[PDB]
Amino acid sequence: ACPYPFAEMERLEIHPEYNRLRDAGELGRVLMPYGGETWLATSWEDVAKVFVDPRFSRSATLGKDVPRVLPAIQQPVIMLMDPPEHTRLRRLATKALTSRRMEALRPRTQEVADDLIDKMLAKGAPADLMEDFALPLPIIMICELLGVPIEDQTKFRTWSDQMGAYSQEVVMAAGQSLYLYLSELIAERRKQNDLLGSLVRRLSETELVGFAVTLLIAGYETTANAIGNSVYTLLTHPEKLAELRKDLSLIPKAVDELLRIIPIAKQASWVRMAVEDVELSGTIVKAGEAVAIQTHSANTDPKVYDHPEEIDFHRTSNPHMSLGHGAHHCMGAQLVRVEMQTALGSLISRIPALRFAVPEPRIKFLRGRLVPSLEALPLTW
Ligand code: HEM
Repeated sequence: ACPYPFAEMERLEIHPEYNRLRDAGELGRVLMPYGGETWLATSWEDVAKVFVDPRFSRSATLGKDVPRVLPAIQQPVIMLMDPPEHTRLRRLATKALTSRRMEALRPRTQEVADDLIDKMLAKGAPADLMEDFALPLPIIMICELLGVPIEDQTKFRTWSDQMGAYSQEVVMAAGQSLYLYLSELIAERRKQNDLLGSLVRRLSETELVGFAVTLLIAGYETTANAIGNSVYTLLTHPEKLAELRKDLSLIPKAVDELLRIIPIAKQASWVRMAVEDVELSGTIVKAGEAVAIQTHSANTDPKVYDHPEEIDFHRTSNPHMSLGHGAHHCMGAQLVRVEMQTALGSLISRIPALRFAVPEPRIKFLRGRLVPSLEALPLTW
C-alpha cells in the first residue's frame, strides 16, 4: 500500500494519481500517517456508493485508531452518525433549517454583500477580498440565520475566530463563551418561531446547542474559502468571468460549476467503515476495512461528465459531490448557493473591472490546514 497523502497540495491543484485510478477502474490502497492502511474511492459511481449505501458506517470510527491523517482521534458529531439516530436528528433540524428559510435570507445577504463592497472599495487602493469580504460575509449570514442580536455580531465573531493564531487558554475560553451564550439564546427563544425558535419546535438542549455550534463550524471557514477560491479561479479564466458579466442569469449554474471544479479539501475525506462486504471498482472491501473518498475525481469522471476538465455554465445537470450526497448531504446547500450567488453576482456587477494586484503565480496559499485557502487574495479595480 503506497503511502498517502501523495503530495502536499501546494496551491489549488490535485495529484494526477486519483484520476489515474478512476480510469484504471482501480480502487486504491494507501497507508495513512496515523491508524493503518485504508481503501480509496475516486470514481463518481464508487464515491456515490460510500455517501449513500448503508453498508458504510460513519458511527464506527468515533473513539477509534482509524486510518486517519491528523493524529487527534474523533467526540460525537452529526456527520459521524448513522440511521436511525442521525435520521431522527436530521428529520427534526430539516423542519427548522428550510430551503425557503434560506432563500428568505437573500435580501439581507444583498444588503451585507452590497454594503461589504461599499466599505471595501470605499477604503484603500488594493484590497484583500479575504479579510475585506470573503471571511466576514458568511459569519454575518450565519449570525443573521441564528437571529443573534446585531449588537453582539462582533463580540460573537471575535469568539468564533478564536476557534491557530490564539493561545490555548483562550481557544477553549472562546468556545465555552460561545456555548454558554448560544444556550442562553435558545433559552431566550423558548419563551418566543425563527431558526433557533423552530429548532425548539424533541431535540435535547444538548443537541440544540450542539447543532448551533456545528453550523458555525460546518459552513464558516468552508464558505469563506468557496467565495475566496472561486473569485481566484474566475480571475485566472476571464473567458468565463466575461461570460458572467454579459449575462448574470448564468450565476446559479456557475456557482454549481465552480463547486464541481474547485477541490473542497487538500486531501481525501475522513474514512468511512464497511459494516458488510461491499464491491467498489471490482474489489471486495470486507467488513471492517476502511474507505476514504475523493470528491474531485468523482466531480470530473468522464463516465458521468462530458468535457469534465473544462468549465461550462450550460451543463444540462450537475451531479457533483462538492456538497455531499444522499443521507448526510450539506443542509446549508441552499444558503451556500444564496451566499455564493449574491456574493459573486454583485462583486462582478458592482466592479466589472476587477483584477489581481499581483502576478497570479505569486499569490500564496496556507500550509497549516486540511482545506485549500488563500493566505490573501489582493485585488484592484
Ligand atoms: C460553502 C461551502 C460548503 C461546502 C462546500 C459544504 C460541503 C459539505 C459537504 C461536502 C458535506 C458532506 C457531509 C458528508 O457527507 O460528509 C456537508 C455537510 C454538511 N454541511 Fe456543509 N458545506 C458548505 C457550507 C455549509 C454551511 C454554510 C452550513 C450551515 C449553515 C453547512 C452545514 C452542513 C451540515 C450541517 C452538514 C451535515 C449534514 C448531515 O450530516 O446530515 N455547510 N457540507
